[PDB]
Amino acid sequence: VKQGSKGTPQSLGLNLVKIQCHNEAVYQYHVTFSPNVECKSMRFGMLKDHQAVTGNVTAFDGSILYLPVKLQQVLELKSQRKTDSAEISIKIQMTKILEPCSDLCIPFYNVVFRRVMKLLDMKLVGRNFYDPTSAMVLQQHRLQIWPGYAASIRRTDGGLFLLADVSHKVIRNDCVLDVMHAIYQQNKEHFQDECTKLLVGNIVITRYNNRTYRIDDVDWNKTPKDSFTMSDGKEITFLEYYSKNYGITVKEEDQPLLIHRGEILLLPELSFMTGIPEKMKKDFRAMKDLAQQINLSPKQHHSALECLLQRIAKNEAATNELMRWGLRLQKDVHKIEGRVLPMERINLKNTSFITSQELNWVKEVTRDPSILTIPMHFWALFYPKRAMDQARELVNMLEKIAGPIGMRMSPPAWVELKDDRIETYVRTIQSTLGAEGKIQMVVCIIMGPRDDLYGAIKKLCCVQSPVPSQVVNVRTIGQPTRLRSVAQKILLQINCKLGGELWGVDIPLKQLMVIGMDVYHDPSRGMRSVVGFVASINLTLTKWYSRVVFQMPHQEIVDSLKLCLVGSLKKFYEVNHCLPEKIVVYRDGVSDGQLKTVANYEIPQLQKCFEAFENYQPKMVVFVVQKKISTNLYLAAPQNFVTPTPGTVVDHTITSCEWVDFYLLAHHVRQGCGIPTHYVCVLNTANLSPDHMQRLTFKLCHMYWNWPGTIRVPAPCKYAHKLAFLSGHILHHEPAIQLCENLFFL
RNA sequence: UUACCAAUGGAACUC
Ligand SMILES: [Mg+2]
Ligand SMILES: [Mg+2]
Repeated sequence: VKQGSKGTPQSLGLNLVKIQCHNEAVYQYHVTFSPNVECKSMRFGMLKDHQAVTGNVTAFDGSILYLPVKLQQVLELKSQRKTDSAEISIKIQMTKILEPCSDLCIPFYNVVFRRVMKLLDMKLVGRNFYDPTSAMVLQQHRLQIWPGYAASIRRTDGGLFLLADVSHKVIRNDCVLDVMHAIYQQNKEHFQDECTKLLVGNIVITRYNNRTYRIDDVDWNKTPKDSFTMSDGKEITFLEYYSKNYGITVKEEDQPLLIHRGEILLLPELSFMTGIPEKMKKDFRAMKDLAQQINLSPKQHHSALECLLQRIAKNEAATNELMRWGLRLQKDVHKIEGRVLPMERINLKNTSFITSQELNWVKEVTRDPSILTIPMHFWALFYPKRAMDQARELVNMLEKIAGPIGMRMSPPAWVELKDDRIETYVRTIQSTLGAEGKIQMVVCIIMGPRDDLYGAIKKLCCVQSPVPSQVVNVRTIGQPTRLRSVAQKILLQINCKLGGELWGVDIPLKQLMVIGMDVYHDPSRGMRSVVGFVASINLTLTKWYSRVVFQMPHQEIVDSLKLCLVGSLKKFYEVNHCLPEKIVVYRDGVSDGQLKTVANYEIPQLQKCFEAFENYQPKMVVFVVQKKISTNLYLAAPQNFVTPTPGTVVDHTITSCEWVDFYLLAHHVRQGCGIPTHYVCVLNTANLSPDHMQRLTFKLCHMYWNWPGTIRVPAPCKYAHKLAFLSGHILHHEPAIQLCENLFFL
């Protein structure tokens, strides 16, 4: 029912391939064993002896067995267990009749596609499929790139589709044992610890079997000559096992072993690193070269899928593998109809302007005043000694730009930071703040990529001494040409932090509160995870109430999301004299699995918070946002495939069949191809029309005040993510309650 | 920081 008729139509070409199911039925049977056979493998072989009687075409789970052929008769087959050596009754009885395209059929269809892809000589490294023989060697940075595919049979609304996405995995050419040689040759005191720090948390490939292992430990005491228990019953040396298996000369007796988590031990000689180096990430040149090599234009992606389909077609064995279940792949990718929604109006106080086909307001915001500019009169700039001149320019230009935007700015209070030391930074900032209680902004210039400084400054400002904080690396202000635009963006950010407003969009709905949540899982999960919450407190969706709840093992996060929601509703009651008639919740940071958890556990409890307020039953609309989706769509131009224009919504033929969902591309894509964002509505009590939901979701993407343009997800979710990141990864602490009313996290 | 895009299970084990 999601289909709507707003927006101009367009023809798109997805990275999906339809599968024509040519078989009438796939049946389901249950299996019983008279002497109860606990072992799964033995039951598997037992069914294999009579596989001819049931049929060569089988897919077995242990007690549920799917056959294309109809074994309609409930049958008992006599089998034998070698140890018990007695007759066993395999009783097969049909339990269900299913369509070829049913949901349970999708798993073993995916398994059959696994088999097909294997018969295409493709290597299953991880979940995806890769070909080592097609590797793309890099001679400069010691990198290998493996072309491959990540493919899956799925059932969308239209039917069964093979979603295939091209993927490049970066393997490192040189051995881990060569890295051990490097660290040992460095012969520095106590860098075995640095070697351990490098190895931990980075996945390492075994090329001998093309399997990834996550590094868990390094054993300096253990050696390849050390003993490990075997299935044979005798503990044996790793030398013996590996030499018997492969016979490769283990170069070093001295080399340690990498422990996985019995326990598994790997030689650094026969293991190789995965993932690009962090130094490579910092380097612009290497990253951009690798991106040019990896980045695939829409035409190249379509060509890759066409090549894969042709390769499947030519190999007879793969076609026979798919055909038995009754599946055949069509020759070309699907083509669907999707509509582009009308462009929106951005209303500033003096003027309103319509975005024009680039989806950037950047030039217009600076020229004209914003809605609310909070004057700056008492603020402090803390600057290093060596950077004075650069700092000087920052204020001077900041005055010249300030007029157009509506800010009235006075000269700053200068604080000279005597040296680079962290303790001096903190003490001087605290001294200036204690001396004057009217300091509105703490602006600090930090030198170099000194994140240790930034952490201390933000921790002092956000928690210990509540004051809005702004940090400006000297690198950005140093460049002479770019000073005007940089100053403008800094000035807008200062406007947001002081409590002002930049721009807005016309909101169709009436008495609305757009709650938006996200979760920050730390890179090392062991550390506390965070959930950020941002809710509008004024009707025009320009003022926000931001609160963060930290993950606690003892209490579930719903219990405190309740209190956050109650506080936001009370803030709405006070500021606007009336509670929201409609509350639209955009939930993000939900993996694929927990859509049933959020829909049936979190949301029903979140509604009970309304019980505290007397006889108040607002209308709740809940969306679950996924940005990690694999689907890629392109504009099927008359000429060829082209990058899609902003605002394209697909509500048919790729949406799920148990929810009301849509795929929206709002950001303007400069590079590669456009990857939609998937919105799934788990609760709609408001009976809000599909077109209303799509229009609201598109509108909210225009509100992100850090970027003058449309963004990937609704602004509440991105604000919640910013809050979660700042609270969890930098502060490691809950921010001060007083600062929450403004936008300090930007 | 001027700012958005930019870890474990697989067939009819691995130590
Ligand atoms: Mg987010
Ligand atoms: Mg910021």
